[PDB]
Amino acid sequence: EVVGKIRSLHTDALKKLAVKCEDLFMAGQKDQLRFGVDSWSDFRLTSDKPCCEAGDAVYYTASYAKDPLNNYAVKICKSHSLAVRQSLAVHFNIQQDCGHFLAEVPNRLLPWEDKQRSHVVVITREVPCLTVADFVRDSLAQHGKSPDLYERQVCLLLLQLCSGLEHLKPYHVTHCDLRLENLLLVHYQPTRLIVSNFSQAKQKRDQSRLAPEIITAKKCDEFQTGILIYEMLHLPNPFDENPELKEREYTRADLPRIPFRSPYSRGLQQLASCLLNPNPSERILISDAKGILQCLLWGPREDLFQTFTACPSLVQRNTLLQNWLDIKRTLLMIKFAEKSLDGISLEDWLCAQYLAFATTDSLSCIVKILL
Amino acid sequence: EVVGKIRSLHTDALKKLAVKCEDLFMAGQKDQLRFGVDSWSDFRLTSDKPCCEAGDAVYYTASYAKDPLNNYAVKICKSHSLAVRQSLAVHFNIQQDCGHFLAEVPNRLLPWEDKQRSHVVVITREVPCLTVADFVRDSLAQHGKSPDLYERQVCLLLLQLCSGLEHLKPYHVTHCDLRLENLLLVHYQPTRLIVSNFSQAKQKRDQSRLAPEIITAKKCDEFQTGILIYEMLHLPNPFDENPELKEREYTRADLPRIPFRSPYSRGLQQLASCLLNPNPSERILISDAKGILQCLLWGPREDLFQTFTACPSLVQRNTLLQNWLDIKRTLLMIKFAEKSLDGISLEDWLCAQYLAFATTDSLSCIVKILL
Repeated sequence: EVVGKIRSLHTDALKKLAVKCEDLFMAGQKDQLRFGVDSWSDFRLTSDKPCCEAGDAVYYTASYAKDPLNNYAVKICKSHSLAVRQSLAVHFNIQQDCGHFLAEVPNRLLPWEDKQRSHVVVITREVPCLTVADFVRDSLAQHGKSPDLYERQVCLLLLQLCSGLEHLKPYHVTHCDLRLENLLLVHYQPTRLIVSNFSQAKQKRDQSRLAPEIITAKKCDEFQTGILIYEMLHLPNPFDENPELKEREYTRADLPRIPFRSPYSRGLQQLASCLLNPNPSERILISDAKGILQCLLWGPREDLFQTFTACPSLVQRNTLLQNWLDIKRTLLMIKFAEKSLDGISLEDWLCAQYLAFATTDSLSCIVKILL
Repeated sequence: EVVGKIRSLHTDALKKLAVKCEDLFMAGQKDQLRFGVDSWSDFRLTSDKPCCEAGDAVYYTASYAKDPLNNYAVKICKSHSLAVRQSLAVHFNIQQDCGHFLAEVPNRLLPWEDKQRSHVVVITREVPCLTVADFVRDSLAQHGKSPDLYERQVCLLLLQLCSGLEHLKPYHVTHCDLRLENLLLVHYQPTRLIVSNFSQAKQKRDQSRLAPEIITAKKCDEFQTGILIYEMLHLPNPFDENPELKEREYTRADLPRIPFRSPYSRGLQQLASCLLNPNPSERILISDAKGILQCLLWGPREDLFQTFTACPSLVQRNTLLQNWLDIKRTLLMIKFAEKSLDGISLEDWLCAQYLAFATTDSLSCIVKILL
């Protein structure tokens, strides 16, 4: 009775807090700029070394001549990506741009060159500092020394990736080129992940990242996300370590084993196995992967899993999950209230998103997958 | 079961929020200054008109020569108040001082003079802008036009008075001179009430404010607070309008009726009648008056009173009061959480104090008094 009223108050409040966080993290001017007579000269590069080298372009921090104190990055493409991405509403984890133009760029700036040639130059306000590939490459020693801290950051990056991929579903868009060098890391007022490079995007060697259904005769992005889990854990592409899985219809025991090094290793292993299911109809959805990642970060632990399996009735399982939700929502609400007397981190926003929209039915589905 | 856990979390959190608010409202240097060779010349008065005229002194804003940019007020006394007040720990609603000395003050500054004479000069960091007597005198038209807004401010000032009087009880100190010109109104980083003038304080015409037990042959401050309720509502002292109550042992029907003009009028009438009980053993305590004022401001309304009287059992009454507490604590917690994304007012702190320490037993006692 009254318990339902307080449950509704916390749920509606956390949704409002999540929306308020979203508007605070997404604030800023987004009107596209106008370019004309030598707009390449209006961008004074603040450095000669690149600030980021992605799979589709090179990035340079620049001072726009008509606004010299705000952050701008010059994206010099290597060779459709703008057409597909411009049709999407803005999203925290999907790359935005404020204009583009052609320009003659010196070859000394391009690593894949060196005669002056014309290239597509894109301007963005979210300056990338590195890619996830660069982060993974530089974090081998930290993964060995601090497996709990590193593998938690992996879950947080994967959670942002699922959010951006979930944004593509209502458009019926598949990225089709999810590689670690296409995921950028930027700051927020470098832990903000940004999906980029839509050159292979579909609007409704290289085959090592193609789902099995593509090779035989809309779960492509889910399958490529399963490969990324291995790579972010400093493991090779499973279809490069065992290059005979694509020529068969493998099972769970055929996939290479993820080392058991942190409280997140078993869940990430189960998540990858579900994403790498050779049958598309049984391959989990990217929203289910999001729920798994939320569960590994904040959701109910394996200690509650034992009570879940031991409960004979669905009513007792619903009470167990509902009690966990009510307590976690209360704790998070207290956390926000205490900050009003002392900022809001990215993890606080994502945690509010989880508890605000989670239900006992959604938790029951995620738990049964992780069992 | 789980309901008790969430109830304990909210209660412990609101107590922590109230303590954090208290430390934020009480922050500032409080070390006493040192005075010597002509310290009266080190206080440059920023104006020649007084900033406040209390019952015991006149106040002038001043710039201290050794700290010329901070707020200081010069308190020039008219004639023990320091001895009793200095022995008390600091309190939000009790006057603090940072030093005192003798000085020859020009008669033009003193309204009760005009030959130069020596006076006791007290320095305080909380600058008074007016007294409650001045506020009541200037708010006659607003009481007639906006009775709901004015009589709510009266409850808020009376609540702060009860807090300061409650601070005196563990010291066994009675003020014995609670008059509207002795209550100062200051700002907070003018709604902050400050009790001053401890010249008549006891440490364990004029008789119109003396309790009946004093006239016949430790409830003195409670009795004088009941007189203040009438005066703050622009009514005369009940023992001046009906100057024959002290020569008898009056009842509730003998006291002058407070006009019924706002949702707070009936509660303030009942509160005054309890504070003006001629029998000290039946006169309510100043902590009970605080609970009544908290109930009139935020506590359960008369709509819940009908359900209270209709409940036959104590269990159902306890459930009614507990459900009200759980909902109100949830609402207030949400309010603090929403401010973490957008300051904290004095009323927010006082409301947190109420809900954090209120119990079903304390509410049941306050309700039965107001019935």
